[PDB]
Amino acid sequence: MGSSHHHHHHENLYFQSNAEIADEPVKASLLLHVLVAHKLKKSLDSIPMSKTIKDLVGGKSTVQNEILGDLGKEFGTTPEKPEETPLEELAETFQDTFSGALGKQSSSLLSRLISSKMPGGFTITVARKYLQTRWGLPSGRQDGVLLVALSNEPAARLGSEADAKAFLDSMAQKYASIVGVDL
Repeated sequence: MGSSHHHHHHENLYFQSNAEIADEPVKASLLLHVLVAHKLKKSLDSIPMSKTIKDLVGGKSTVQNEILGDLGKEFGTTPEKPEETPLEELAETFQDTFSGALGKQSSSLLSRLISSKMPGGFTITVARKYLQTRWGLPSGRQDGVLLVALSNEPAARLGSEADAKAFLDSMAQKYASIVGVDL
């Protein structure tokens, strides 16, 4: 529009509404999902919560016995008959005692992605160096994005690991679809 224009007879009130994501911690509904998915080399899109540890592996006795100890490290304990409790109900039991932040397995398995199929030139320290300004993510939300990064595990999606920092821009949205937040 031209300078010193009349701006028409139109008018409006000052300012407008705004919103931001809550600082709510991670839920066991995501941590349980990734710890089983990564053990079965499956994605969260192929792990139905409506099933059990014994039904997910097809009744295999070994993996069923390994997963029985994998949640005990990440939740400090496990409920009764967990190998007969589906993940859609087990997660509802795990959040009753979860610390709201990653366990020792779901924080150490994150660096294995960087050596499983990822290229070279990038690190896990520079992957968590910033998120509260790259996407505005609050401190309680950043702990769930790395869980979804471990379940994505691309076999080939980057020609250089210097571009893997731009790959974290996707993961922020992958997690938002799970909790229903906006970006």
